[PDB]
Amino acid sequence: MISDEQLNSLAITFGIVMMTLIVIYHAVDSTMSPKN
Repeated sequence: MISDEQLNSLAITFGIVMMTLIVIYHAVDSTMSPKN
């Protein structure tokens, strides 16, 4: 993250991959949340 760029197409790409590691980091670091 340097200048004006369209590279905010990472904050989707990366960010479904960060949303799976955060919600995973909540099962490891914090208390276990199961869905099913």
